[PDB]
Amino acid sequence: NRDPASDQMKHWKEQRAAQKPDVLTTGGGNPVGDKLNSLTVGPRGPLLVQDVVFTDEMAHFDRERIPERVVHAKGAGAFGYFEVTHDITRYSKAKVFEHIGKRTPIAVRFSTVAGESGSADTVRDPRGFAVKFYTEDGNWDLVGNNTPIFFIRDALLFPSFIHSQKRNPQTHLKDPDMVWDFWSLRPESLHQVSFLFSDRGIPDGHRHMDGYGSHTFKLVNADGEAVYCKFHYKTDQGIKNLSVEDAARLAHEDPDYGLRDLFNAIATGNYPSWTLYIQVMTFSEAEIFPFNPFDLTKVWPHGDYPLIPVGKLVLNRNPVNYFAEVEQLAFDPSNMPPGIEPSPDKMLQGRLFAYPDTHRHRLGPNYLQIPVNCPYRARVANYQRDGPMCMMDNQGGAPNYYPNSFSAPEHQPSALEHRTHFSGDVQRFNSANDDNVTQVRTFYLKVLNEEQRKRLCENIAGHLKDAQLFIQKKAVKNFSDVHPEYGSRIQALLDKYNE
Amino acid sequence: NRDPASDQMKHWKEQRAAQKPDVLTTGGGNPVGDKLNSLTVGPRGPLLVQDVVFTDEMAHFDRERIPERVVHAKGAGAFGYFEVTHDITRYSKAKVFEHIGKRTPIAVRFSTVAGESGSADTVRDPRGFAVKFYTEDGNWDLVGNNTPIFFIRDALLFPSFIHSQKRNPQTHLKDPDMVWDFWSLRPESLHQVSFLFSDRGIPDGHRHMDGYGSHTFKLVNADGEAVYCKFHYKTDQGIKNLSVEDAARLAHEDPDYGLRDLFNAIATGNYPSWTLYIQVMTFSEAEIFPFNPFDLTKVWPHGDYPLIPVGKLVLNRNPVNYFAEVEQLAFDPSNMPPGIEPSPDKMLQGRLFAYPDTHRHRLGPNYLQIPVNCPYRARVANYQRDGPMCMMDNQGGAPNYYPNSFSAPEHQPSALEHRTHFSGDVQRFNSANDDNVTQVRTFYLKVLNEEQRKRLCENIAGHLKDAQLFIQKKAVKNFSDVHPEYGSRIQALLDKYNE
Amino acid sequence: NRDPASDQMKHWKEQRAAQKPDVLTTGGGNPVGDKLNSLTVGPRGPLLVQDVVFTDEMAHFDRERIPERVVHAKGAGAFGYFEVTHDITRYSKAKVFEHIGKRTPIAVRFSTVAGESGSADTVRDPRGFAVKFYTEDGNWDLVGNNTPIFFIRDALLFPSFIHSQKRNPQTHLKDPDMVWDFWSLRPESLHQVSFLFSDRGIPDGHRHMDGYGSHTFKLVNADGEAVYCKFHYKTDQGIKNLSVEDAARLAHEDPDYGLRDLFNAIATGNYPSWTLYIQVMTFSEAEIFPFNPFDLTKVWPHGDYPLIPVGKLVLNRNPVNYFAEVEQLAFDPSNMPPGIEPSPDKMLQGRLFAYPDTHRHRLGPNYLQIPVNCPYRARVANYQRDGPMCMMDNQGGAPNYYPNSFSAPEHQPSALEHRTHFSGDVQRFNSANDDNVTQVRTFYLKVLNEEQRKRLCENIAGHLKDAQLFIQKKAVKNFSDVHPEYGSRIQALLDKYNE
Amino acid sequence: NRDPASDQMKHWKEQRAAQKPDVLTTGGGNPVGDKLNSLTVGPRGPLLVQDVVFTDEMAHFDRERIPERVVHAKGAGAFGYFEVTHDITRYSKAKVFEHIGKRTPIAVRFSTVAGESGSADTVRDPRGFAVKFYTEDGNWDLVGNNTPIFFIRDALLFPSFIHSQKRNPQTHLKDPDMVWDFWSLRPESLHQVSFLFSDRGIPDGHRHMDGYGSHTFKLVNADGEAVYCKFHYKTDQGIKNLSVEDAARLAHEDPDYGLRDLFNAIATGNYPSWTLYIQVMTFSEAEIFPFNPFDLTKVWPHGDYPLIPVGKLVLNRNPVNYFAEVEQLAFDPSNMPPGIEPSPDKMLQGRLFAYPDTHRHRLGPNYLQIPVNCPYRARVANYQRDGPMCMMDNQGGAPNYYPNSFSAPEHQPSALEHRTHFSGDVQRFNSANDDNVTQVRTFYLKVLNEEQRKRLCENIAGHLKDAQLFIQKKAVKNFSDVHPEYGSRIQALLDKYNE
Ligand SMILES: NC(=O)C1=CN([C@@H]2O[C@H](COP(=O)(O)OP(=O)(O)OC[C@H]3O[C@@H](n4cnc5c(N)ncnc54)[C@H](OP(=O)(O)O)[C@@H]3O)[C@@H](O)[C@H]2O)C=CC1
Repeated sequence: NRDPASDQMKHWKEQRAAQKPDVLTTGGGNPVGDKLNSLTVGPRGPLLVQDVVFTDEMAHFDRERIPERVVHAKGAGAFGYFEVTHDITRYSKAKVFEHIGKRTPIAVRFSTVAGESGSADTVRDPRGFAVKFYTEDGNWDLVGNNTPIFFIRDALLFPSFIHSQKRNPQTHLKDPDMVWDFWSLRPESLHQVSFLFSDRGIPDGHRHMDGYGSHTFKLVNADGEAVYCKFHYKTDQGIKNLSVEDAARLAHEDPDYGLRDLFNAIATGNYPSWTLYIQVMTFSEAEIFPFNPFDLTKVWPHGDYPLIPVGKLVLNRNPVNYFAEVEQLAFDPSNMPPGIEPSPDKMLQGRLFAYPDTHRHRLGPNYLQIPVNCPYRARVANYQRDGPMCMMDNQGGAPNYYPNSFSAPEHQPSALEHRTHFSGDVQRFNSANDDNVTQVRTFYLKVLNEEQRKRLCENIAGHLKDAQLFIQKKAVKNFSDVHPEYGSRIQALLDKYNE
Repeated sequence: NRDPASDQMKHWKEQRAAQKPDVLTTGGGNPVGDKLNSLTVGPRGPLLVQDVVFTDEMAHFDRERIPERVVHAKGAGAFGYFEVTHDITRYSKAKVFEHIGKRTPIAVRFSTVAGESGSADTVRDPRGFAVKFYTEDGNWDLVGNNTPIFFIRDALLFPSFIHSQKRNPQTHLKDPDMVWDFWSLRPESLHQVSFLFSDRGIPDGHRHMDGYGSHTFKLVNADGEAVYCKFHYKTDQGIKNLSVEDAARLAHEDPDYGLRDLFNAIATGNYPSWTLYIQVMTFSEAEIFPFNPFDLTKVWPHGDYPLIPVGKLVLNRNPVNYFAEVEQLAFDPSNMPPGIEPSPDKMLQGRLFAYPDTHRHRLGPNYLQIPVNCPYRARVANYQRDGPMCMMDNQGGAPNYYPNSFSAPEHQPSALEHRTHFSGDVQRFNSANDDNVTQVRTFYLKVLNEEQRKRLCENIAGHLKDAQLFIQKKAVKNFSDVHPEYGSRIQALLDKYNE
Repeated sequence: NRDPASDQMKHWKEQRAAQKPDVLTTGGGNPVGDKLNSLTVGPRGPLLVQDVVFTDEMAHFDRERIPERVVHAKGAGAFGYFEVTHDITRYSKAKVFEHIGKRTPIAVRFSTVAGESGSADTVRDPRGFAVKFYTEDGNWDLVGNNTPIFFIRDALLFPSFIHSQKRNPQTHLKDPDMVWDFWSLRPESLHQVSFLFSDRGIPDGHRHMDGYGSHTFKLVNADGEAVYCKFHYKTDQGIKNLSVEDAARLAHEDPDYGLRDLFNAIATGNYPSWTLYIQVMTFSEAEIFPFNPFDLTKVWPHGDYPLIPVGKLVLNRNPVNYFAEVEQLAFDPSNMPPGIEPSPDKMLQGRLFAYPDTHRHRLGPNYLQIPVNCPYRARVANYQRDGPMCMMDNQGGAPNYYPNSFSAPEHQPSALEHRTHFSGDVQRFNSANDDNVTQVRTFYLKVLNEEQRKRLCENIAGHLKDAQLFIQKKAVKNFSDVHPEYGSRIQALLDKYNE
Repeated sequence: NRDPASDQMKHWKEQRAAQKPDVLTTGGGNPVGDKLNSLTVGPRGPLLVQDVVFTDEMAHFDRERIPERVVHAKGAGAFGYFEVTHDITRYSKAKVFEHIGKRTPIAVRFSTVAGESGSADTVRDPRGFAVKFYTEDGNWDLVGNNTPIFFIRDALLFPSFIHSQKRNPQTHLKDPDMVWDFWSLRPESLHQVSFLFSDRGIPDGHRHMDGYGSHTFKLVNADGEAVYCKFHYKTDQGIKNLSVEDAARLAHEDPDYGLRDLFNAIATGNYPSWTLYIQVMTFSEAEIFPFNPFDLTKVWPHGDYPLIPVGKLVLNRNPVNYFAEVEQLAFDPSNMPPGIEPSPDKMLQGRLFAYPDTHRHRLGPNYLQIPVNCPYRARVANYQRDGPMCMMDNQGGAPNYYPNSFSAPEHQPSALEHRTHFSGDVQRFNSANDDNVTQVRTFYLKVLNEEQRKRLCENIAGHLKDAQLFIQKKAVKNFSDVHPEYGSRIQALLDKYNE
């Protein structure tokens, strides 16, 4: 006997042992008589068009693939629920937080960032940790990472960042010169880069890492009063990492290590869970905060803004069909129920357009009609119609225009957005020079110990050594600007690696 | 008070007066607070991306259209049932014919041939009369026209034919020279052309014309014995046509005449119906038949092959949403339940491939998962997986490969095809000169009376006069080959039209 | 001899009389030996899969159609040039206006608004008059109508307006209750409806109507100084309209009248031209303007803001293939060269998003690589890569990320946008009650004469009589609000029509 | 200094040192003023829709991906030429062989079979070796593997085979039970499985393996005489393999080993080349051949059917843009110029449909218009029009129907297919028990030496040990049937691996 993942077909057969096998049909539901031999003229003659059994099967085989995600393509999924344990109704009126005890169905995707569909699980990379809450006020997608921060703080740099992380447009190879020419030209990366190359760069599967919303978000209570917040979901299973040595062995021994670990845990009843907390910053703490509180390269320090618990995320169910339920999952940061709103974070503002946009391409115009994407715990009603692959009565014969004197759906005034006042020139403000070093210095000196600093520098040098000298020089200077000993250690190791 | 079609919204409201109107949401199920005013900075300021309510609705609006059908684009739809009235089980074992009294849900689409989505209903053109039977053995699509015959007898001439009937590739205008250059170069068109320019070329709506499967099909009984057949469905409302003068007034007065007629009839309880008959030819009779029994430009004469009755088609339901239920309808002549099979008709052999092919483009790869297209009275199970817009459980965790020791679906040996023997060179055989005139001569002399022949020639001359003289000459010569008086009457009229 | 349009094929043959006809190939370039007969086993045998000549052609036929435009689907195209005739360089630094005499290639499309591909030309609807300028600074799309104004002033009402103008979602019929329910609920429509139902609602083809950008736009000169402007392009051929009576005859006699008129004109050297003028409003004048200067339902009166001439638009070339050059034409109001900017017009702010969005659906992700869409008078260079149907080098091996130390494309600082100051609450402002009546009153009383007022009301009553009584009442009231006699004349005529 | 692949961007900049960098534009050719900072109201304000620079770039980023290939997704490409060295015009009349010395440009793509886009190069799998010849008679696609044979001999088992080789539909994990259940239920796989688990299962890059067409094809000379043939292209660089130990190290050290090796070889002038040979079998030898000569699990032994040389394949140019030139490469076994025809091989018959079909889904309806797919050395002329993303003049105003009196393209009678006679029942013939063991016995005993047999069984057992015991037993039995000592060595090793 072997691990439960491998006994999948064995189990599927056992769970069916009582009934007869189904009649094998065409997609049109016509039974087939023989599907191992083609309709031909004579045993050694040519194939016939009449063989629509072959055509029907081949055409669908021919159309099996859809575009992979443009980032976060390698993915593992599971299902479960969110349960409220504490009362934060004074900050948010969202139905998902309505009383202690309330459960909401969730769906989760875990991913790496750079790799395509066939890439190894145990590599140095950030991890996507996206959570879809199926609430009565519609779906809530908290599309977060394994980090509170990101490498950049304006969405116009995003496609670039990603290009620089992926393959060279001519050679189709990972290119250290791209990676570090970008990172060194944009020192705002200093904070997230430092996180990346320390121990948590390679987590031991998905169950031993935290999730963050990373963005500042806005919560709105029943009175119309607003606060800003951060979401943190901390692992109940404890932070646990892989060493470079073990991560590399597994990269060839089990490219699908995280995917297997997740499935096996759930199947053996060992159900993983997280504790959701928030931090809260009032509008008048946001004016006097020393950095830009919407800067995605900055955290809110725990000393000044402590964690306030909200509840548990629990994963207790595996997908039944991986393609249907985890490859077709779409998360839109813009799916926000009343009580939860966007901050003016430049990066989050971008993600409000990007995701529904890419989903309309990757999946299709009507991708919200795909069961796992459906807001099945809410009644969708509006004046949208048609599109390719329309799957429900399309709304019926309801009046399709608004306003109307025929009692089609009505707007709900309580669901209006919080109103903020803004003033300034409409222009492109340069954010390149928001303090890129301070929080990093703290991280280096105060969070990391002696050994961890040493490994941090070894990890960095071990990858930066493959970039050209002029690029190394500039990266080193950026690291020096955080701490002279940071730069020095890295430079001592580069001197050796250069022969 | 007006016709029922005009009162559609009125009625929708009345049927609802007892409830409160639904909450208006985004596609993600989020309630909207205001949907008449955009989120802007100040009353005369610019739009924000934060307005996801605007984007969500606009992005769907933008994706509303799908490619119209490449032919038969203008269509009217309805739903009802087929009921068996007579016993033809000695010819076919198909479940849809199993006992007298058996009802099968049907869907029907009526169409013109050449015009695009906005064209007028009451024009000279053949009419499509596609019929989908939802049987327990899977769907059966009888994709027929208002005529027993077509213009050509090889599928390689079809794209041409259609091109010649549609718009000039440069000017985007209907082009008489294309129409008649083709027809004159291909006299096999003489039969259908004579049908088209008779009174029956403009039916008074969809309720007053016949349906034909036109092709020869094959029927297989329980013993494994086969005969060849034609399907005729005759209107129970009686043949009725529009005159040229009335058809033209309606063309601007009500471009949607046949659509409104069909809807109002069903809504006022006058449900239209057809009687399904067959003609049967034994394999032996096929060998001694004077023409090619699979030549789509030929009928089987009634004297030698009388109509045997089978059933009634009844339309008693209107569609609730026209896009969902009529624009997305897909018929495949290749959806044939055991007991019905194709003949070797060159034209039908082409249709076996073309329709599923075009559907994968027009609707999409999984178009069969769209409710109206679903074989919902059959259990679909096989080794096909994935594809864009996957809508069910994607057949779950079932083993996806065949054969397997894990009890996935099995082939059903009784559903094998009838075995026929063929012998000859694999080669492209010329069918341009199969008899092109005989059956037409009969039609001209023995089916039409004196007045009808006169109108036939007037309708032909009225359209042919716009073609160049060399094209007119050649067409007239083809008409002379049927009968000298046919030719000379047309020529006398062209002499006048040419001034 | 006939009109030039109908001699198209004749002329194509004459222009080729010297050369031999090309060898007919598969799409893959393989010469075909016979394309009139299918590869079968024996003359009355079944079709083989190894007929790849058949398949290759049918598969393309099957994929001929693409989605029609979601609005303005019925269209006519031509090509030509714009020529600067007057100096407005003090207002705009745009390369297209650089010197008197300067010519720029243009592409125009003319459309109706509501009809689908097959619909008649001579119907009451607004007309599209889209101009694409191929400038050295990239493409400039002036996507305009044959009216200075529009029915609504917020883009969130757009999809609804269009739904109401189109087909009932159940009956698939034009529905007067939808049309007038909307218009009567949204009186802002009063101005444009008044235009629509007067003589100019049916132009005598495309050569006898004006064009307008409708929107307020922003112009920016070499100094960085901005002004607001309107674009009017008046016909040099003179305004000319069809009467209801002749428009209806032509709707069946020649569904393609505007198409044919334009093609024949250009083919016979009678080249239509328009004169481009602007109106200019300074930023100061914009603060004191009595209405909202960016309200799409308002004009700037000629007394206070006279027309200032700029140049000529001339159409002197017909398309060669209609599909490639006129069905695939894409216009984006967002294509604006430096010198021309958007105003804060709520309506135009929406069009900035909508068009590129729909274009990616209707044609494809890389639609801008389609010859007629290409900015071929400029050099496209950036960090965009890949996508479906990539057609040039894909920009080679050039570094694909920005910034870089490898000399890929650089930003041009002089191309930066004009900076404006805005202040106010970020919220949804109600525009429902901006002055809906004043400019219409002026239209009714001061622009129209006696006869025209009469015809205006007859035209309104002829269509409004098909709506329910409660809808009539409410519409009439909106017209009374413009002028008591306006409401009255309409009501007297409805009184008659209601028997 | 490092390898040439790593210096790609370095070299790109050098090759450009003399010019100024290009102006950065929108896709519409509009220069951009700043592309690092988003348009916002105030430095800490929300993003605007007016930022069309952001949307234009993000929208394209969002549509970057297309469906990977359904099999052979991981790939490497190069370009060069084919040169004729010997005279085989007595067998084939194709222009590509027309005289000694004749050069034809080619495109090659090397690939693995099961892995997706991100999988490792140095793994046990067959290798695709597809060659596209750009002939005057249109494209010739020789779509071959690094082996003469395949695992199955009917096309209806293909989707299954592939499913069995890829991921479990629930766990998304590679599944040994699927792999060997299939292989053990279908012993026709014995031949190719033995090849695969032997030394040549993991080639040292693409330059050190052979290519085969595998299928029997047909050749036709000027006299209309025909013979059957096999294409073998043998590496000029010599067969060279990796050991299991090294292949596994490289799988994590350089997942893109083969890609890097090819690019580096070409860049340093060391240009790889292959020698094209055929085997020839007369129609009459085909009738007496001891096996089915069209059975894809069978080879033609060299003693009886020696290699005849034809020419050289040389790869001397790297792609400039990987996506444009290698990801969008499409090969159709159905692209065959006159002089080359298909045999009746059941498998090949299915490939005639599959490839164009999948290309229409993967790339698009008009994928043959993509530069690298174009038959750019032929003149494509026919009656095919339109489709999504139509890129040329769409063949202008040419008459679009056939036949015509207007001198559009004509069929070329010399390019008719060879005519063969076939006779038999049209039915599904069972090919499951054609000899499954004879040629495999020969391979085991006569081709492998003692050491190699040892490694073969070690390789087989190392993978087969993960499958269930009943599956093991069955596979071993299939191996015993080839030779008792084959099955018995594998069983001795499985006994140990099962503890
Ligand atoms: N305040 C925050 O939200 C976080 C801050 N940081 C870093 O700590 C600095 C000071 O934060 P402050 O709140 O004042 O200090 P604290 O000491 O209160 O917080 C330390 C935090 O760092 C996280 N952490 C520990 N090791 C690593 C690592 N190797 N990689 C990434 N994260 C790690 C811990 O997460 P855990 O709870 O799992 O132990 C803990 O939340 C910041 O400048 C920032 O660099 C990092 C994460 C969160």
